[PDB]
Amino acid sequence: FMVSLPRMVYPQPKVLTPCRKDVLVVTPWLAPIVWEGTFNIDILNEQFRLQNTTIGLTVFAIKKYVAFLKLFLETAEKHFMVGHRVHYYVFTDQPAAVPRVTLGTGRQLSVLEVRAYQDVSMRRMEMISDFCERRFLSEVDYLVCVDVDMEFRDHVGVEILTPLFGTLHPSFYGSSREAFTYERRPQSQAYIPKDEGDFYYMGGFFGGSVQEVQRLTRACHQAMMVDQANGIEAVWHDESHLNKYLLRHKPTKVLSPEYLWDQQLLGWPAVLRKLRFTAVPK
Amino acid sequence: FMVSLPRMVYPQPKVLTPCRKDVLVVTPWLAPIVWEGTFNIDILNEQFRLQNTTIGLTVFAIKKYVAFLKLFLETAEKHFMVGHRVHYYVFTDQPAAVPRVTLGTGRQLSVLEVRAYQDVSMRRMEMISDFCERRFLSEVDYLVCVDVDMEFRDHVGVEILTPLFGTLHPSFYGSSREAFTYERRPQSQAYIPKDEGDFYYMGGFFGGSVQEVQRLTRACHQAMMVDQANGIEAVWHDESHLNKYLLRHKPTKVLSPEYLWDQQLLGWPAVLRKLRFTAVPK
Ligand SMILES: O=c1ccn([C@@H]2O[C@H](COP(=O)(O)OP(=O)(O)C[C@H]3O[C@H](CO)[C@H](O)[C@H](O)[C@H]3O)[C@@H](O)[C@H]2O)c(=O)[nH]1
Ligand SMILES: O=c1ccn([C@@H]2O[C@H](COP(=O)(O)OP(=O)(O)C[C@H]3O[C@H](CO)[C@H](O)[C@H](O)[C@H]3O)[C@@H](O)[C@H]2O)c(=O)[nH]1
Ligand SMILES: [Mn+2]
Ligand SMILES: [Mn+2]
Repeated sequence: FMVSLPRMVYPQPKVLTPCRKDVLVVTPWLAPIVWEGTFNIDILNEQFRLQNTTIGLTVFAIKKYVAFLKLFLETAEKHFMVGHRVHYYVFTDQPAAVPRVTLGTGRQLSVLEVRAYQDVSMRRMEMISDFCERRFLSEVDYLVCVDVDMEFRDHVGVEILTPLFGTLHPSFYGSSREAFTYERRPQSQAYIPKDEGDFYYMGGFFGGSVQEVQRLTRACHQAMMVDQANGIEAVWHDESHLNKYLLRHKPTKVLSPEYLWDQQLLGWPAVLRKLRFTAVPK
Repeated sequence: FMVSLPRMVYPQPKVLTPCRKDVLVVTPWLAPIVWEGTFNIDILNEQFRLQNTTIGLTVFAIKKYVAFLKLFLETAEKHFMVGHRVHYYVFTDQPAAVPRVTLGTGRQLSVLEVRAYQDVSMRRMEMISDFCERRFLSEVDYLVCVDVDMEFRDHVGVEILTPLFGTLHPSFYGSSREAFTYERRPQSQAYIPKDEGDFYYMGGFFGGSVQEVQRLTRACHQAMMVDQANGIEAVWHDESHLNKYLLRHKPTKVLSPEYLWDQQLLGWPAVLRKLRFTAVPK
């Protein structure tokens, strides 16, 4: 049950004035594509606070990638879901190397030890699904699953939340589908033919409700096991499987490349009003 | 659980090319605004057929308005949810005046007798909520609630379906909120101040999931009873209450005026590529 919004004073949306004319803001299956200027964060914050929303954020920091945690977490504190309940889940082979980061109120962090192992990146799907299944369902409403070699520079908030989302890979958002680096070998479960595909989604930022994320990660894990049994490894590993899944199960929101950007590689194009979550040199 | 979509060949959506540049296609709370060119109906038909979706359509035909049923139903057969399961619920004081309309496969019609009574238009909220509650929950997935003094001229399909939707009133989609005919007396439960409001929604086309429609109709009925006890009748009756509800509970899709148009009164502006559901002279 959703209680009523309070009275709010804000600018009237005008039907005969687009928010953005330079970009696609809705997919052909009627999922919003999230860009700056498409949302009123005050309305969305109200909606999600009235539900006492809890967001889980998963991040893997295995072997040398523990070095990225301090900046990742410190900047998440500045920019990720501020004002909402947040539970970080840090998966690592080195629990003692997790930095002691000071958290705002209503935010918590759990360190989950895993075994260290391409395979590091792939096995995230298993670890997220099997068997963090039970824990996530009890503790959070949404899960957000990201790469650690990153920093938050600007707002990443409840505008992303939805049953299932993917994020446009910053190298391919202007590309034709034939150019997307989908798995192209028919022998792989991740196979997508040259005439199929909506977008190329980045493996380092996806999420949704706990139920939908567990479905996605279970399916991707199962598909990766089939490939392993058949002696084939998808070209971009878990990302190839994520792309196959999101082709056949359309996301209910798509995040623009504001949400996953590499300024060193790609600069700061006019079409990006904000750079929210960005690559750190590795 | 949602099964996988099959392989489909269709045009690639391009992020740097809007579908429509002349109109707002997403609200500030990230609800799609449904216009021609924003959706691929083949994708949406697949999604909804894979769930074996059943859509209920409620329509009231009381006193002289039984004359509108033949054209309403015959044109609904041509244009409303074709290919999907449909259950019409015709509420009337004259069961014998309901015309015998030939239905396509997977479609059915029930005649529900009510007592005849502004008040005719208002009491729809009670009749929809109390006590068709039980029946609708067992029989359909979505409910669509419309005026009868209308005809379908073009496609109205699963692109509208969502947990809760309203439709832009064709007289006000280009208007400033101060001009909207909201109830303006603070003594009414439907009261909206001059500095509040997103859109003016038409009382003759709303819908959603059964649960969300029962919430809306229950709330509007309760609010109308409070007004009656306080000796006040909202300026546009049930529509005034619908507008209050949708201000405080944002719809998850908004239908463009393609979905509720009056050509005699308003012509055929360039911004309307299709006239889908239109007023009949009364
Ligand atoms: O030793 C490890 C190795 C990985 N990891 C974990 O796995 C995540 C993904 O790996 P990485 O970021 O290197 O891939 P990326 O290189 O960012 C993967 C991305 O960039 C590619 C170019 O290198 C392509 O653009 C591809 O499309 C894109 O997904 C990393 O952020 C860590 O959370 C870890 O903890 N320890
Ligand atoms: O004797 C009756 C009376 C009503 N009804 C039922 O109630 C529905 C609404 O009434 P109506 O269409 O006259 O209102 P509209 O006039 O279309 C109401 C609409 O137009 C108004 C102008 O007349 C304003 O524009 C208003 O904003 C808008 O809602 C009608 O379609 C029938 O299903 C019935 O069965 N028998
Ligand atoms: Mn990375
Ligand atoms: Mn009418």
